[PDB]
Amino acid sequence: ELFTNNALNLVIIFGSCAALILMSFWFRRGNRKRKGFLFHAVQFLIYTIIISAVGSIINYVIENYKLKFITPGVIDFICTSLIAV
Amino acid sequence: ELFTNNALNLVIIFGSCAALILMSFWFRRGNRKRKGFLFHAVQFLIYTIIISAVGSIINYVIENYKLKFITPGVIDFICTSLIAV
Repeated sequence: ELFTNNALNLVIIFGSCAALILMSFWFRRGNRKRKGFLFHAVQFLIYTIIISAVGSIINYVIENYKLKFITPGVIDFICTSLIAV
Repeated sequence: ELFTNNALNLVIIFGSCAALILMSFWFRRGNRKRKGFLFHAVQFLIYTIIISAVGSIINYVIENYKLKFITPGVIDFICTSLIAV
């Protein structure tokens, strides 16, 4: 249920909220409007974290609930493919 | 409880106290005020020890008590990331 999902989510929702806060800060680029090189790189890094969090979610969704026929191999492959892209 | 936590902590608290004593000694730099190069390096080393001690703690906190959803992989990854940083 909702309570079980929130409990098993752990700090994945916290990680997503932190990523959203980081994106909001990047909207002003921290202090003044300036982007380029490293400003992108760190963003890429945090993007990976989000995907990792998503992975955890798409784990616990299929762990406590019905296993279905998704398997973790294809989802981790998709995560790596998105990161590379 | 407090007694169980103190027992399972072992010498981790002792390691933290030794690290605090080393930091206090470094405040006077041993004998006279002088810092540079090696004075930092050894400090870095002891810093790692502290993190290791912290790891042990964040182990036994989630071992005897509720497992929760923290997992040891992310905490060791965070320890290594902090050491590298």
